[PDB]
Amino acid sequence: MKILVASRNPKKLAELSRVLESSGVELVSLTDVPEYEEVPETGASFEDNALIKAREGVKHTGLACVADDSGLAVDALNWMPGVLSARWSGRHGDDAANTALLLAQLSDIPDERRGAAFVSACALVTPEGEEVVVEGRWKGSIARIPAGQNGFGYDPIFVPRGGLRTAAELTHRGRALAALLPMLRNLVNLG
Amino acid sequence: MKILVASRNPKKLAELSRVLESGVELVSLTDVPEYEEVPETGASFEDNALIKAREGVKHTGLACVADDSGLAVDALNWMPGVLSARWSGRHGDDAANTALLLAQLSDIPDERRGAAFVSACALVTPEGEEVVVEGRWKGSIARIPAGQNGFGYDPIFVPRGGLRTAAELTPEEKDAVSHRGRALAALLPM
Amino acid sequence: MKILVASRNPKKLAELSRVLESSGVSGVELVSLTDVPEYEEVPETGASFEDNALIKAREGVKHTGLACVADDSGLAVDALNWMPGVLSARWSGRHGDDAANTALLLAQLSDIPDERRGAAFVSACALVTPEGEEVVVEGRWKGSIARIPAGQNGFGYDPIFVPRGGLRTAAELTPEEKHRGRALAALLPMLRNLVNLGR
Amino acid sequence: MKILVASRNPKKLAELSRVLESSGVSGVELVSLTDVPEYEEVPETGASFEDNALIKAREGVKHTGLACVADDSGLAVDALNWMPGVLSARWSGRHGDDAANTALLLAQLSDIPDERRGAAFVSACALVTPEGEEVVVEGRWKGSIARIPAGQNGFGYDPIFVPRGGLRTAAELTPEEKDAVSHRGRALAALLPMLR
Repeated sequence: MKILVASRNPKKLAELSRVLESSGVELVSLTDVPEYEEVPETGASFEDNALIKAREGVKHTGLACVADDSGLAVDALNWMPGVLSARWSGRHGDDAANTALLLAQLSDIPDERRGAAFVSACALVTPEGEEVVVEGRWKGSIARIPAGQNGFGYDPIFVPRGGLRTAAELTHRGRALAALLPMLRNLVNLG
Repeated sequence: MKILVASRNPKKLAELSRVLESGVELVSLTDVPEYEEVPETGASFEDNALIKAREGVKHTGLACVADDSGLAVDALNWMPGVLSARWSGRHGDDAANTALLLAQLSDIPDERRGAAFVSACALVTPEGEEVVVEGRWKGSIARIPAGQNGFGYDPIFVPRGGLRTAAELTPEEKDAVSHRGRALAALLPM
Repeated sequence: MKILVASRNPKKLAELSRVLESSGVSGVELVSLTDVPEYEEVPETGASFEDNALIKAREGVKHTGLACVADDSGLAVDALNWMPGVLSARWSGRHGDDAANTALLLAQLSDIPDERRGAAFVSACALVTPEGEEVVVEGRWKGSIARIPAGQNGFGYDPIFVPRGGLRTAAELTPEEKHRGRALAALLPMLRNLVNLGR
Repeated sequence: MKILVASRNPKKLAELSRVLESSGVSGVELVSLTDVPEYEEVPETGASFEDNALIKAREGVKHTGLACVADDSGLAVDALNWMPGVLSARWSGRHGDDAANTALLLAQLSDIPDERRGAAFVSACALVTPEGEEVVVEGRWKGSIARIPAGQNGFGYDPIFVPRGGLRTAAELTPEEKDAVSHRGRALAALLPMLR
């Protein structure tokens, strides 16, 4: 079966192809079908926005469509930057400017109120109109100064819960996560 | 390695073991000293799964998975939420919970009857790392119950993409919905 | 000038008249929903008294061309994600059985510890002008839900609503309460003036 | 009886004092923060002007034992999940830089179609009594965010706030017009049935 991946980034398809083995699915990207207008995204709901993108994919191709939506949710900003994460400073794709704005907005906020999460949502919409959306949230808080060089986006200022290091400072924990992650997808049982 | 499943339901632990088919021993709450389970409020299945998983770690030092599931109805500001099982005031009275929901929505037109079945799962590590995932099956609330192959709100939940209720779906129809839900859960870039 | 009040209760229009006389406004006759042709009233859902008051006022303007004031009141309970909300009066599923609404709420919350029993009585008022201006105001009286009803001088959820600042329910307050009056009588107008939208 | 106005702005007491004369409330003395010992003001987060006004009023009572009125106002934009919220005056990271706050908002909202640019000016006010009774009110003036600034008869976000019912921004409104919007807001606040 052909499934439309509502992305032009082959990195999404490559990971999705290898993850679908864990059975006859052929994945196609937006670069394989005629271009269509992409509705701009607003608000804090990664889930709603992943569903909107996935609905549009089905609408234009008649194929089942998976779409994703990811970003940063900050309690003190009412869970924004939200789906404006990549353009929070007003400038799309400028990671340093997005981070600089966030730090300045939060510059007086004590650590106890700097809670935040990295969020990633994935939606599936079928030709028959079934809708399912999933999301994952990695809990943490916003640092006061950026640290670390092994990360993109907000990694230099996102401190995962459970430590003091930022995500960009990250290189026993692997074996614990690698075995625990499957159970998180298993206890999900919508039917 | 021991992983605590924050549940006293032995069928849940057995099913979770069947998904592990790696040197991992799953332990339940009944295998560890009893502790008081704080009652749940609000609409956030994610927050409540995390609370239960944190509590498991706090009492055992083990990594802990917890789940939290129910029905979220747009017209009730995403309640019944974590009160889904006791919405009528009486825990486990599925028929009364359903009858209450219908009565609360009795004059609401189809366009505003949107709802979702939600299932959230949380992981907390001994070191305090926290991850929560949730799945949402989008649909709407029927006006009358239909079907006999379901529990809870299944007789009045109409999945988007059809007119039949969840309780009217065959077992084959129900597995195809849970296979795609778990397939999305594995795709999450995070 | 005529203003539509989106109500069938003459007492509501009487109070608005008394506020326009104590506000120093003249030449304003209020008309009710029985003074204009009947129109379909869309049922209310959700937790937002403000949004729902605005929906009702827009509809009033739509059918009459008059400025329209509408109101929307009820109970917001933290543990119910701020429901009963605009379903407060029919929380048990049937409008007008206050006793059943109150019993359902208590039963729904029966295991919730005091610290998480927070709630508020909310009252929202919206104005939409013929030109399409929209203003909405709300007031919230903070409190919590009792575990058992008490008091006999109240309707609706009053026997199970505990105002913050005491242990008594709204139904337990004496008419002389409504020393506390003089503090409220001076403070209430100050909340009204400081709502300064036009800046 | 003394009532604390949780403000250091003398204009706030005068406006409230004039309202105690129009009510006819006797024997009430208004006090400002400049008349009581200084205490730490906790920074504000989120979108709830109501919650933040209550936090400020509670703090006043805690430090003085007086009934306390406090206010909190700003801009709520649908597309930013009702932010800038209580960060309205420092939305760009710099308090009081209206040009920077407004330009950032415009930049954040570029390419957002008119139907989704909804917004509101919000003004909330809280009362907390010595006994711990809590009442909070808010008013919302509905509108949307312009694409380019216009008008000079306003500060802050006035040049890019388009009130519902017209195409002009708040900064393009005359003083006669801006007077009538606070009059209707305060008249609605007095009409609120629960205020009974």
